[PDB]
Amino acid sequence: ENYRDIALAFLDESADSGTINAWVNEFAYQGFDPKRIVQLVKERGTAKGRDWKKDVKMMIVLNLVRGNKPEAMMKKMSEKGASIVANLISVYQLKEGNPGRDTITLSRVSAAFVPWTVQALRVLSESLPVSGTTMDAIAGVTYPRAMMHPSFAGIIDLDLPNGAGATIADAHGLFMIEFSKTINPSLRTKQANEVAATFEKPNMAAMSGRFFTREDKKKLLIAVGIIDEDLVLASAVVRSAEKYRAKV
Amino acid sequence: ENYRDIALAFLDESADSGTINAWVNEFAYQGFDPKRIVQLVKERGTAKGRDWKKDVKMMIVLNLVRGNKPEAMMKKMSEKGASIVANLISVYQLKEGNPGRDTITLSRVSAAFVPWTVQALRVLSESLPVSGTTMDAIAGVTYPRAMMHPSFAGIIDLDLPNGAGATIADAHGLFMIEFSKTINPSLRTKQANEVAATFEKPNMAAMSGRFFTREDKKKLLIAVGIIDEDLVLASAVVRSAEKYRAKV
Amino acid sequence: ENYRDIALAFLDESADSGTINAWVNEFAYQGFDPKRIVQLVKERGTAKGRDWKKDVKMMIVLNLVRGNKPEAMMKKMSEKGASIVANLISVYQLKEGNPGRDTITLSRVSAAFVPWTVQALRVLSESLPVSGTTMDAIAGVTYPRAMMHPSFAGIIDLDLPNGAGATIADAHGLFMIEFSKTINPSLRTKQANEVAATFEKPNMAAMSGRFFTREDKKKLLIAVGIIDEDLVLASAVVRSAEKYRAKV
Amino acid sequence: ENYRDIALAFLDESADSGTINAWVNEFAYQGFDPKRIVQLVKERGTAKGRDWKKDVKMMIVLNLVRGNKPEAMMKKMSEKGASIVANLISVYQLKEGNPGRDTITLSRVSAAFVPWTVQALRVLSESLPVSGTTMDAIAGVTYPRAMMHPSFAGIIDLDLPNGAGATIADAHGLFMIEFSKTINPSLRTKQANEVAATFEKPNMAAMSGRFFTREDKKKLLIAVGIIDEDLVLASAVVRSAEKYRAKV
Amino acid sequence: ENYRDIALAFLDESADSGTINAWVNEFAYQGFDPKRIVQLVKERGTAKGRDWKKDVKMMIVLNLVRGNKPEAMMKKMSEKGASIVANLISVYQLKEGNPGRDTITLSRVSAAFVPWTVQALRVLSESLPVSGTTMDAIAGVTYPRAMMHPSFAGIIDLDLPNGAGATIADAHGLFMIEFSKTINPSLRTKQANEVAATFEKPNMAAMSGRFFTREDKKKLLIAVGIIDEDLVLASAVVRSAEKYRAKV
Amino acid sequence: ENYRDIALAFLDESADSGTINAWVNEFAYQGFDPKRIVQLVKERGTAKGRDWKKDVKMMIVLNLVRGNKPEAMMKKMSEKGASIVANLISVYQLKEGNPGRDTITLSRVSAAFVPWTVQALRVLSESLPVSGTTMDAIAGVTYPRAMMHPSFAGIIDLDLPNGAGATIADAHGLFMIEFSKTINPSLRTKQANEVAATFEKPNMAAMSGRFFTREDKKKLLIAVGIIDEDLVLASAVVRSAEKYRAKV
Ligand code: NA
Ligand code: NA
Ligand code: NA
Ligand code: NA
Ligand code: NA
Ligand code: NA
Repeated sequence: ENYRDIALAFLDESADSGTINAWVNEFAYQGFDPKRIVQLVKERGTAKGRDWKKDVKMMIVLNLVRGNKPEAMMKKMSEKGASIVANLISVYQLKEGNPGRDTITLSRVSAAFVPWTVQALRVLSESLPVSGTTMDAIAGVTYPRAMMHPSFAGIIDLDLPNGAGATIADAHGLFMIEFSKTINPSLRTKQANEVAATFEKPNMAAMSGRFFTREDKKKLLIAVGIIDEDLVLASAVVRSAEKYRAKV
Repeated sequence: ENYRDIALAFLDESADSGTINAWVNEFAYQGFDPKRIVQLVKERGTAKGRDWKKDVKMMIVLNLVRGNKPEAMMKKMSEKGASIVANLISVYQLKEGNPGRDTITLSRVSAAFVPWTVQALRVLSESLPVSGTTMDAIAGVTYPRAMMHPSFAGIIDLDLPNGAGATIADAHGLFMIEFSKTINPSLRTKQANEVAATFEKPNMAAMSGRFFTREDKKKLLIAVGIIDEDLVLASAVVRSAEKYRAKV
Repeated sequence: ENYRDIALAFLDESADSGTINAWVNEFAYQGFDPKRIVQLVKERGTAKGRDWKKDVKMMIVLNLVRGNKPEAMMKKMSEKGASIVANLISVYQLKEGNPGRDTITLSRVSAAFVPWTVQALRVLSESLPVSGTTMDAIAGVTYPRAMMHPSFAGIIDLDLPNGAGATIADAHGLFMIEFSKTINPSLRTKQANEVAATFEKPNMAAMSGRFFTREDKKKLLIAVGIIDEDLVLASAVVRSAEKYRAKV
Repeated sequence: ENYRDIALAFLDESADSGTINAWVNEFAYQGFDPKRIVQLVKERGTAKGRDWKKDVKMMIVLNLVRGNKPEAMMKKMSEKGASIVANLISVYQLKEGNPGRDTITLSRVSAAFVPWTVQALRVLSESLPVSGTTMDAIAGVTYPRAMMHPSFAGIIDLDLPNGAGATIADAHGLFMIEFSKTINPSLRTKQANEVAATFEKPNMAAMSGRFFTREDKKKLLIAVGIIDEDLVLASAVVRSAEKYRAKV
Repeated sequence: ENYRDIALAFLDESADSGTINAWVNEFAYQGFDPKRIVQLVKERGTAKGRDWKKDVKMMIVLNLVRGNKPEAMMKKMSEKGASIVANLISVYQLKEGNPGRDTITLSRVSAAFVPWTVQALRVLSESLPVSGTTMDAIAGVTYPRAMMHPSFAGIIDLDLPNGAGATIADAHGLFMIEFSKTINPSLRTKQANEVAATFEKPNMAAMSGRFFTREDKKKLLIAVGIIDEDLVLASAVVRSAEKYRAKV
Repeated sequence: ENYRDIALAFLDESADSGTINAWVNEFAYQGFDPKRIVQLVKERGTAKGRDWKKDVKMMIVLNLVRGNKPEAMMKKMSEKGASIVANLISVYQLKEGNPGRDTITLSRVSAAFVPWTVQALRVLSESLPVSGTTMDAIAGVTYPRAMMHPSFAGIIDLDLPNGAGATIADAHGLFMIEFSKTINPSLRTKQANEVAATFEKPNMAAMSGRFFTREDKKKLLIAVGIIDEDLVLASAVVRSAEKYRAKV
C-alpha cells in the first residue's frame, strides 16, 4: 500500500554500460534512414527507363552547391539544361526542408551514397561557396578531400581506438561553420564558438549509425588515402583542428 | 458596525512556526505527483503484456538525453529501433510540455523513479550533452555521479541538520545552468547568475516533498556512497560549489 | 456675452489647504476597498460551515509566497494538500489580476487583514523568495519584521509629525525592488532607481487611506515593538534607508 | 496659353508681415476651444441641480494629479468618495484621450479656467508627482507657483515687449520634461533635450490664443505677484531657465 | 537562327550625350505636375465665387508650418478661424499623403506657385519650426530668404555654367535635414550625412523640370537679389555649404 | 539483400573534372534567360508598328537609374514625357520584382543587350546615383566605362587564362556595394565586406553563361578598349581592386 519502498527500491538496480549504450543508440529516432532511400530509389530508377546511378550523380553534384530545395527551379540561366532535372523530380517526389523520413531529400541522397559524393567532391571543392583558396587562408596546411561535405560526417566513428575520430569531428566542424556562415542569413556579430549547438546534434547523430559497420568506415577513410593502415592521423586534420581547439 | 476594530484586532494572533510551515508545504500545488504515476504506470504495465520496469528503464535512458518531447519521433536513423517506443507511448499517452498533472511526462518518470535513474546515469554521464570532460574543465575535482540530473534534485533536503543540503542545491545548480545553456535557444550574452530565477522554483519545489521521508533520502545519498554515515560532505560538492558562490 | 471676464475672474478664488486636501484624498478612486471585503468574506464564511479566520490564515500564508493567481493550481506536488483550497476558492470566487474592486484578490486579503499577516510573516520571512540572509547581505543591520510585505505599506502614514513615515516609505521601498526583481521577468539591465515609478502609485495610495485612523496605525507599529511610545524610529529602518537614499 | 508667365508672375506679390501673421494665427485649427466649454458647462451646471463652479473645482484638483482619463474609476480606495464623480461625468460626457474638440476633457477644464487652477495649485504643488522638494533639488532658487501646470502655459505671450515670455516658455518647459518623465512609460535612456519636440507644438499653440487679450494675461501674471508692474522678471524663472539653456 | 550575333552586335551603336540626356529627363515620371494644378485650380477658383489667388495665399502660408495634411483639422484653438479652410478644401478635394498626381497637395500648391511662396516666406521664416535664430546658430552668416522651403528647390538648375547651382543644392540641403529633424519621429541617434538618401531623389527631381526655362529661374534668383547679374554667388550660400561639405 | 556493399561500393567511381563541371554549369537553373527575351521582344516589336531597338534603348536608359519597377509610374514631373512608356509596357507586360523567367524585367533587357547598354552608359555614368566624381573619390585612378552596371557582370569570364576575370569580379564588385548602398534601405552600421553574400550568387551566375562564347566576351572587352590584344589588364581595374582586397 506504500509507494515509497518501491520508489526507493529502484536504487539497487544492476547497471551495465553495454546494455544502456546499446539500447540508447537505436533510440536515436527515425528522422532520416539511408537504407530506405536506396530501396525506393532503386525501384524508381529500375522501373523508369533511366539509370538511377547516372541520374543520382547529377542530383548529388547539384546538391553540394545548389542547396536542398530545387523547387524554385530558377536562377539566371537558359532553359534546356535545367529541364532534365524535372523528370527526376517527378519520380522522386523530392520535398523542401524536412517533411518526412520516407520523403527523400538530396542531402540524404548525398549521405546514403556519400562515397560517390567524396569521389565527385574533389574537383568541385573549389567550386563550392568555400573556395579551396579561402580555405587555404583559414588553414595553412593542405586540405583533406573527403572531410569537406557536412553530410560526409556520418562515416567517421568517434568510438574508434585512440579517439582519432573525435579530433575529426572537431576538425571537420570548422568547415561547417564557414558553410553555415555563407548560408546562414545573419553573420556580422555571430560567434563561431557558440553557433556550434545548431547542427551539432545532427552531426553527432551522423557519428553513430547502424547503417555502416566500423570496417566499412575504415574502408572509405583508407580509400581516400588520408589515413594509413597503421591508423596514423593525417597532419592536416589535427593541424586544422588546432584553430578550433584554441578558439573554441 | 465598525470594520476597523476587527481589522486591527487580527494583530494579536498567536503565531507558531510549525503550523504555518506545515501547512505552507502542502500548499505547494498539484503540478506533478510522483505517487499517481507509479499507480497508473503499474496498472498499465500489468494489464499490457510487457514488463513496466524493463520499458521504464528504456524510457528514462531516452529521457535524459532525448528531451521531454518524443512526438517528433524523428532524428536521422533507421526504423526498427525507434519502433518499440510507440507501443509504450500509446498505453502511456505521453504529452508534450506540461498539459496536466495526471498526464505523464518522461521527466516525471525519471523523478518518481530517480534512484533507478542515478543507477543508469553513471555510464551515460559522458553521453549527455555535458560531457564528463567539459565538466572536469568546469570543476577540477572529480564529479558526483548522482547530483547530475536536474530531476535528481528532489531527493535532497535543505532542512537537514548543518544545512549540507543547502550547499548541494547550489552545487547541483551549476550543472543545470550548463544544461540550460545547451537546451536554451539563446546563450551568447546571457549570464549564469541571473538565469537562476528560471528553473529555481521547480528546483525548490523538488527540495520539499511529502513523497519521501528524510530516511529515504538519506538511504539514496549514502547508497551512492558520496556521503558517509558521519554525514561528512564530499569534497566534490562543496569544492564545485565554490565556483558558483564566488561567481554568484 | 463675454467669456473672458469670467474666465479671468476665477483667479481671485479663496483657496484653503484643508478643503482641496480633504477632497483630493477621497478622490483616490475605487480600485480596492478593504471594508467591502471584510463584510462579504464574513457573510461567506458564516454561511458556509467553515471558519473564515482559519481559512483566511491559510489564504494569506499562501498569498505571500505563491503569488496572486492560484487558478493554475499546479506546481510539482501530491494532490490532497492542494485540495482544501478549492472549497475556499468556490465561495470566494477569486479572480486573476485585477478585474474588479468587488472581486477579491488574496493580496487584498492580506492588506485588509494586514496585522494578522505581519503576525504570520515573521517565521516565513526567510521562506519568502527574499531570504532573511540575502537581506542581511543587502543591509548589515537586523531586519524589521513588519515592514516586509509590499501590502504592509498601507498602515504607515507619511503625514505623521516629524515625517518618520516618509523614511519608512523609502526604507520599505527597497524590499519591493528586490521582490519585483524576483517576480519581474527581465532583470539584467534594469535599474533599481528608475523602476520605482511602477508600483510607486499603489504604494502612495496605500499610504493614504480612510480605512484606518492614525491611532490604529500607531497601535500596529508599537505592537511590533519597532517604534517606542516616544516615537523614536528604529535604527534598522533609517539605516536600511541610507542605501536607497545614496543610490537613489 | 502659357502657364509659365503667371507661375513666375506670382513673385512680385506685395508682402506685409501683419497680414500673413494675423491670418496664420487663426489658422491654428480647431482641436481645443476654451470658449465652447464655458458655454456648455454653464448650461449643464445650470440645468442640473448642482453648482458648476463647486463641481469644476473638484474636477480640476482631480485633473492635476489623477491624469486625463477617469473612466477606469479604480485605484485602491473606499467607495463613497469616488461616487460623487459619476454624477458629474454623466452630464459632462467626458471622453478619454482626444476624440473631439466639442468633447470636453478635464485638462481643457483646467486650461479654460486656468486662473482658478493656479489658485488651487499652490498647496497641491508638493502633492503632485513632482514634489516641491525634488523640484528644489532640480533648481536651487524658490519655485514659481503659477508656472507649474503644463496647461498653465496658454496665458503667457511670447510676443510681449523685451521677450520675457520667451524665457518663461523655456523656463516652464523643464517642469514638463520631469512630469513627462513620470507619466512617460520609458525613461532610462531618454534625453531631456530631444524629447522637447513632443508636447512642444501644443505648448506653442497655447502661447498664441485668440481667447485672451494681452491685458488679461498681464492681470494673471501680476496677480500671482511673480512679476511687478515695471515688468521685471522674477529671478526664479530665468535662474531656473539657465539649467535648460546650458543643457539644451 | 543565332541570338548571339545580334546580341553582341548592339555594341557598335552610335551614342550621343544629347539624345539620351534629353530623353532621360522627360522619363522622370508623372508623380507631380505643376502645370495641371494651375489649370484645375484656375477653373475651380473662377467657377466658385472666391478669388483663387487670395485663397491660395492662405493655403500656402498654412502649408509651410502646418504640414501637408489638414484633414485632422484640429489643434487647440477657437472655431471661426479654421472654418474658412473647409470651403477651400471641398472644391479642391485635397488628399493626405501622395495618392495621385492629379490630386492636389498643398506642397504642390507651394511648388507650382513658389515665387509667391518666397514672397510670403520672409516674415514667417522665424515663424517656421526652424527659427531664424537657431539657424543663425547653425550658420554664422546671415540667411538666404528664398532657399528656405524644401519645395523651393525646384527652381535652381544644377546645369548652369560654373555649377553654382550644385553648391546651392548642397547648401539648401542642410535646412532640409533640420526640418526633417523636426518632423521625423526619431532623431536621437540619426546622422545628418546618411539621412540624405531619403528626400534626395525628389530634390534632384525638383532640380530638373520641363516646367520652367532657365531664364525663368534666373529671374526668380535675381529677383530675391541674392545673386547679381554677373552671377556671383552670395557668400551666405557657399559659406553655409562649408558645414555640410566638411561634415558630409 | 545487403544495402551496405553497394552503399560503400559507390566509392570507387571514376571521377573526371570535365564531366561534373560541364554538367554543373547547365544545372544553374532557369531564373533568367537572355535568349528567350530577344525572340519574344523581336516578335512583339515586329508585330507592333514601332521599332523594338529604338524603344529598347529608351527602356534601358530608363532602367539604369529608374530602378526595376516602373508600375508606380510617378515621380514629380509633367505628363506627356512619361506617356510614351505605357505603349511599350502593355505589349511587353513587364512585371515588378522577379515573378517568372518568361516575364521580362528591364534589367534582363539591359543584360541580354548589355553591349548597347555599355554604349549608352558612358554619358550617364555621372548621371547615375553614383556620380563619376564620388567614384573618383573612392578610387584615385580614372574609371572603367563598361564595368559600371551590375548587369554588365555577365560578359566577363573568370575561367580565362591568367585569371584576369577573377580580378574584374572583385574590382567590379565595389561599385555594386555603393549602388547597393544607395538602394538598400539601411546603411548606417552595415559593412561592405559582409554584405557581399547578397547579390554575390547572381553575380557568379552571371560570370558563367551558355549564352556567349568566350570570343564574344573578348570582343566586347577589347571593343571598349580597356584591354589590349596582348590581354594586359587595365591599371584601373586592378588598382581599384586593391581597395577591396585590402578592406575585404
Ligand atoms: Na529552343
Ligand atoms: Na525492413
Ligand atoms: Na488517494
Ligand atoms: Na456603505
Ligand atoms: Na459663435
Ligand atoms: Na496637354
